[PDB]
Amino acid sequence: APTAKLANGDTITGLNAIINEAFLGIPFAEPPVGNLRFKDPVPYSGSLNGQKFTSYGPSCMQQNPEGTFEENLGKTALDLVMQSKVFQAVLPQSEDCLTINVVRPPGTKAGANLPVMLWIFGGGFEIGSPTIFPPAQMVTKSVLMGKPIIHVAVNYRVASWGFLAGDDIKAEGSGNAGLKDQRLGMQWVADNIAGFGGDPSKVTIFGESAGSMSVLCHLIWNDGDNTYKGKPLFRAGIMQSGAMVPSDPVDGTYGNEIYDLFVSSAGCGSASDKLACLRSASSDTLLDATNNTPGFLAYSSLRLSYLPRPDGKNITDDMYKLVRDGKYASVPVIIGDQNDEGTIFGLSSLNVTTNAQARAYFKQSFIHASDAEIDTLMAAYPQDITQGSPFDTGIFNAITPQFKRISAVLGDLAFIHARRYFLNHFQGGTKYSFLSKQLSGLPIMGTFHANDIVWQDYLLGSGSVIYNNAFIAFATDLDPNTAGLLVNWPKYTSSSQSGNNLMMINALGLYTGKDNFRTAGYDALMTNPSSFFV
Amino acid sequence: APTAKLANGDTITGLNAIINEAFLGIPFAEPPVGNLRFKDPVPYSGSLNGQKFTSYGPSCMQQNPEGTFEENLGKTALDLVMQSKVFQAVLPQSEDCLTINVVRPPGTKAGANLPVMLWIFGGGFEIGSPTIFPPAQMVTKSVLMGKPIIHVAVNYRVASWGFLAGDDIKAEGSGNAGLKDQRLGMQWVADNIAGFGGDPSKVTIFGESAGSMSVLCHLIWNDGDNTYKGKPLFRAGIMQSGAMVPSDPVDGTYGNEIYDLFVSSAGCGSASDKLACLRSASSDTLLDATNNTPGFLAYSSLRLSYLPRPDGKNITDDMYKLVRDGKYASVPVIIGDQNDEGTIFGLSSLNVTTNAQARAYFKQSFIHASDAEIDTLMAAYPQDITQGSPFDTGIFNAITPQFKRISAVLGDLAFIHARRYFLNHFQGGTKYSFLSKQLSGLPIMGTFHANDIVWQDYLLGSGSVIYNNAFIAFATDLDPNTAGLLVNWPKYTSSSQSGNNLMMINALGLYTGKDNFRTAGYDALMTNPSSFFV
Ligand SMILES: *[C@@H]1O[C@H](CO)[C@@H](O[C@@H]2O[C@H](CO)[C@@H](O)[C@H](O)[C@H]2NC(C)=O)[C@H](O)[C@H]1NC(C)=O
Ligand SMILES: *[C@@H]1O[C@H](CO)[C@@H](O[C@@H]2O[C@H](CO)[C@@H](O)[C@H](O)[C@H]2NC(C)=O)[C@H](O)[C@H]1NC(C)=O
Ligand SMILES: *[C@@H]1O[C@H](CO)[C@@H](O[C@@H]2O[C@H](CO)[C@@H](O)[C@H](O)[C@H]2NC(C)=O)[C@H](O)[C@H]1NC(C)=O
Ligand SMILES: *[C@@H]1O[C@H](CO)[C@@H](O[C@@H]2O[C@H](CO)[C@@H](O)[C@H](O)[C@H]2NC(C)=O)[C@H](O)[C@H]1NC(C)=O
Ligand SMILES: CCCCCCCCCCCCCCCCCCCCCCC(=O)O
Ligand SMILES: CCCCCCCCCCCCCCCCCCCCCCC(=O)O
Repeated sequence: APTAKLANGDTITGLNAIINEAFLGIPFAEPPVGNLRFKDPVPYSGSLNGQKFTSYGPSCMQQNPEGTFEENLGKTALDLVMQSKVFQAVLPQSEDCLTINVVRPPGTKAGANLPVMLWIFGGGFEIGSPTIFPPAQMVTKSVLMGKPIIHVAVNYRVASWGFLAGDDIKAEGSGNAGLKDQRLGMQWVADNIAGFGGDPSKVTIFGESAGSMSVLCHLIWNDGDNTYKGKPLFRAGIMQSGAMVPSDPVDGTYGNEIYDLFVSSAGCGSASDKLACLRSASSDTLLDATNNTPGFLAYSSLRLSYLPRPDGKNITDDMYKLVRDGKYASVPVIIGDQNDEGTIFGLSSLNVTTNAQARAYFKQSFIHASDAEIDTLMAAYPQDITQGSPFDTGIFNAITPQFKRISAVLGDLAFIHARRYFLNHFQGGTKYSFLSKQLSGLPIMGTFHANDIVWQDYLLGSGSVIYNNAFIAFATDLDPNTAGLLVNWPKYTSSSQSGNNLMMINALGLYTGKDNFRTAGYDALMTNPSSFFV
Repeated sequence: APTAKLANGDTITGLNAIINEAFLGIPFAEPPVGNLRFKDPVPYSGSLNGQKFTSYGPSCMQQNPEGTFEENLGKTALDLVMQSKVFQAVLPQSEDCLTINVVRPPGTKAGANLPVMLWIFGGGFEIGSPTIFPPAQMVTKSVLMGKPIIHVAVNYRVASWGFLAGDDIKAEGSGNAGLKDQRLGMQWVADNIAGFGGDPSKVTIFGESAGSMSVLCHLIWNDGDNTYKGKPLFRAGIMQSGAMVPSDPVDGTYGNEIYDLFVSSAGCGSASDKLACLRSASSDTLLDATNNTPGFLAYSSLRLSYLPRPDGKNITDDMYKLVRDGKYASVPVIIGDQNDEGTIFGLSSLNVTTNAQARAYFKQSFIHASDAEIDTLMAAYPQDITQGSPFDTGIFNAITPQFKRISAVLGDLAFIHARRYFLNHFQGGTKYSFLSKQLSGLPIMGTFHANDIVWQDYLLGSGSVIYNNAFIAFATDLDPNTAGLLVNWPKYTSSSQSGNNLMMINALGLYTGKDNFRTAGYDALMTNPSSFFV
C-alpha cells in the first residue's frame, strides 16, 4: 500500500485508489473539544506510526443553513435531513475534526517534488468539509497534462466552533479559530509534504467562496508575513469567488450580538465566565444553540453569523484597508467569479417586494450605511428588473420586483466588486482574473454561485479548462498560459486598463472581455467599503 | 407480536410499532417477472403461514422523472442519485414488487370490523411506492377522533412495467397492468382484511395525483361494476388532485409511439415478437430503455409516456365520455385540488418564452386540437402574467412570460377543471369538493401539487383537518361533517349552484367558496375534452 514518512519519522499508510493514492483523515491538531473549544488549535503531539489513513474523517460540526432563532418550515426540513441516520452515515460530523488529506498521482514517490494545490473548502464559514470536494478530477488532469500535482485538503472549524466572536473571544486572543486551523494545516504541509512527494516551496493555496475569502485572509494574515521557519508558506493563490471579508472587528456590534444570542441559547446567560460555561456544555447543546442563530440561507442571508473578522492580532484591521495599505504577502494570484453569484442568496428575501421594503432590508443588513449611502446604492442598483441578476435576462427571472436587484447587490459586495477592488489595489504579484458565463440562460439562477465546483470536481464542462487545466498550470509554472489554452489569458493590471483583461467562459469555450461593468455599483459600494460591512 | 389469519388459514406476524400495528410487505400476486411482464397480475398461490411482515418491500421499478431520449444534466443528476448505493439502500426497487401493507390501530383484533382507507399512491404513473406515504398520522388521528380506521396501501407497477401500451399490448389484452395490480389488491382486501380487524364492506379508496386518477379509474372500471363475488370492492372514494385521465386508447398514437421507442431502446427493434423480446430482456435493459423515454419532469411534462388509457375491455372508452354517460359505480365521493397544481410542471418548459413558442408547445402537447381550439385556449389562458398560476400573485413569479400561463393550463386540464367536469356529470352519490390555498404566497410554487401529502402524512398544518379528520369521518360515516369541523362542508351539486360549494383551506383554517372561477378556460378545455387528450 502507499506509504509516507512524516517529519517526525512516523510511517503512515494510505489507499491505492488506482486513479490516485490517498492519505485521508490525518490528525494535525489536538481535538478542539471541551476546554479547547474556540481556542487556537494545538499541534498534534502523538505518534501515528504504523497507522492507516484510507477514508475521510468526519466533518467539523455543521450549522443548519436555514438555522435561525425564528421557527419555519425550511429550518425544520433541513434539520430533519441533517439529523437522519442516512445523512449521519454518509457525512458524519464531530468536534474532533481537525484532519488533513493528501491525494497524489499514482506511483508518486517521496522526493518527487511535485507542486502542491492546497484546497480550502467553502461553505459560508458554516458548513462544508474536504469530503465533498473530490480531488480526483484535478489530479487525473494534472497527470494527463504532464504537470502532475498533489492535492491537499485541510479541514477547519466552521460556524460557532470556528468563528465565535464578541468581546470575550477578543480579550482571550481566540478570534478566527477556523483560519488558525487552516494556517496550522499550511504549516503541517511545510513540515510534512516532502515525504509524500510534494515540494513545500511550491504550494498554491486555493479555495472557493468562503475558501476563496480564506485565501485572501491568508494573504493579509500577520500583515502579510507568510513566513514559517524562514520560508514562505505558499507561493501563489487562487480565489474562486471571494476576496476581502467585508466585516467589522471581532468585538464589534454583530459579533457581540451573535455571541450573546449563542450564549443565551446554550444556557449560559447567567454565567460570569461565559466562555467556560460554553466549554462545559454538551456537544448537542452547542449544536442546538448554533442552529438558533441565523444560517447563510436564512433571511439574514450573507450578513453571516460566523465569518472572519479583524481581531487586531492576526487580522490587524479592516481587510479592505489592509489591501489598500499593502499589508499582504507578495505572490501571483488568480481571482475570478461566476456571473450571477448573488442569485441563490436572493432567494432568502423573497418577502421583500417593494422599494421601501428593499430599502429597509438594505438598512438592516448594512448597519453602518447612511441614508445618503443607501440612496446611492439604490440608484446604482435600480428596481428595473432588466438590470439585476441573472444579468442580461431582461424581464425574465422576476420572482419578485426586487429579487434580481437584491441578488445583484449581494453578488457584487460579497464577491464581484470585492474582486475588482482587490485587483485594483493588490501589487504583490502578477494577477489573472476570470468571469464565467458558462450557464447563461439557466432559469432563476444563471451562472450561479459555486457552479464551478461541479466543473472542477464532478463533471467535465467548458469551464473545466480553467478550473482544472489553467489552475494546474498556474500551480506548476506560475502562469496559467502554460496550459496551452485556446485563448491567451491576459494579465490584469486595473479595471481602467485599455485592453481585455478578463478570461471569459461560456458554454462553448473561452474568450476575453473587460472588467468595466456596473461601475456605478462599484462606486456606491467601494468608495467607503466599511459603510457596507457586517 | 401482532398476528392475523388470512382467508386461506395462514397465520402471519406483523410489527408492534406502539403507535400502530403494521403488516408490511405481504405478497398478493406472483412476481410479474420474465414472461409475466406487462401481463395481468396472477393471484399469489403460495403459503405465508408462520412468516413475518415487519418492513416495507421494494418499490416497483422507478422511471427517472427526468428521463428522455435526449441528454441533459437533469437526467444525469437524477440517474446518479437514484443509482447511488445510499438511495438504493433506503428505497430499494425490484420488478418483484407486488406487495400490500396493512397498518391498524394499537390493540385492534380480528372482528373489530373497522372502516378501511385503501391508499393508492401517486407518482405520475412512473414513480412512487407505499413506503413514502406513512400512515401513522392518519391512523393516530382516527383513534383520537373515536373513529379508528385501518390503512391499507397497495403497491402497483409503474412506468413501462405497469403502463406499456400500443397495438401489441392491446391485442394481448394487457392494458393498464398497474391498475390491474391495484384491483387485485382490492380483491385481496375483500377476501383477507377481516382477519386484521377490518370491515371489507367499509372500504374507502383514496389516492393523490396518479392515485387520485386511479380512484376515478376504479369508479369507471368495468363500466362501473365495482363488485367482486357480487359485493362492492369499495363504498366511497376520495380523490386528492385528479379525476379522469385525458388519454387516447391503448392503441392510439402516443401509446404506439412510446412503445416503439421503448422497444427500440431495449434492443428489440428487429423482433417479430416484440413482447416476447421485451420479456426476455434483462431488468437493467428494461430500466435503461424506460429512462430513454420521457419522464414527467422532462420537457414533455404531463404528456406522460405511461398512464392509464381506454383499452376497450376494462376501461371501455374515453373516460370523460364514461362519466358523461353514467358508466360509474354509485358511491359518494370527495374530490379536491391544490390551488396551484400546475406550477411544478410549468418548470419543465422554461425555454418556452414567446407566444409563438407557447402555441407550438401547446400544439405538440395536444395533437388533436385544431388551430381554432388552440386559439380559444390561448384566449382563455392569456399571456398576461397576472392571470396565471400561482394564482392571485400579480406580476410576481414571472420566471418567464409564459411560465404562469403554461402552469395554469397544465393544472386545469390535468386536475382542476377535470374535477369540475367530473362533479358536474357524476350522479353516483353525494359529492364534496375542496380547494386548498394553504400555502398562498409561497414563491414560484404557490399551493403546489402534492403539498397535501405533507399535511396528511408528515406534519400537522391547517389542511390536516381535511386530509386526516374529514377523510377519516368520510370513510367512517360517509359524511365528512361527522368530524365536527369548525366550518360545515356543503354538498356539491354543480358549478352553477347558488351557494358556496367548496371547502376552502388557508393557512389560518377553513372557510367556503365557489367553484366558479376560470370559466372561459373550462369552456376552452371541456367543450370537447378529447381534443386535449394525450
Ligand atoms: C497571531 O499574531 C500573534 C501576535 O503577533 C502571533 O504571536 C507572536 O508569535 C511570534 C512568533 O513568530 C512571537 O515571537 C511573538 O512574541 C508573538 N507575539 C505576541 C503578541 O504574542 C501569533 O503567532 C499569530 N498566530 C498565528 C497562527 O499566526
Ligand atoms: C421577511 O421575513 C423575515 C423573516 O421572518 C422578517 O424578519 C423577521 O420579522 C420578525 C417580525 O418582525 C422579527 O421578529 C424577526 O426578528 C425578523 N427576522 C430577521 C432576521 O430580521 C421580515 O420582517 C420580513 N420582511 C418583510 C419586508 O416583510
Ligand atoms: C376486465 O374486463 C374483462 C372483460 O369483461 C373481464 O373478463 C371477464 O372475466 C370473467 C371473470 O374473470 C370471465 O368469466 C369472462 O369470460 C371475461 N369476459 C371477457 C369477454 O373477457 C375481466 O375480468 C376484467 N378484469 C378485471 C380485473 O376486472
Ligand atoms: C425547449 O427544449 C426542448 C427539449 O430539448 C426542445 O425540444 C426538443 O428539441 C430538439 C431540437 O429540435 C428535438 O430534437 C427534440 O426531439 C425535442 N424534444 C421534445 C420532447 O420535443 C424544444 O424545442 C425547446 N423549445 C423551444 C421553444 O426552444
Ligand atoms: C442585501 C443583503 C446584504 C447582506 C450582507 C452582505 C455583505 C456581507 C458579506 C459577508 C461575506 C459572506 C460570504 C462569505 C462566503 C460564503 C457564502 C455562502 C456560500 C455557500 C456555498 C458554499 C460553497 O459551495 O462554497
Ligand atoms: C402544456 C403541456 C400540456 C401537457 C399535456 C397535459 C394533458 C395530459 C395530462 C395527463 C395526466 C397527467 C397527470 C397524471 C398525474 C401525475 C402528475 C405527476 C405527479 C408527480 C408527483 C407525484 C406525487 O407525489 O403524487
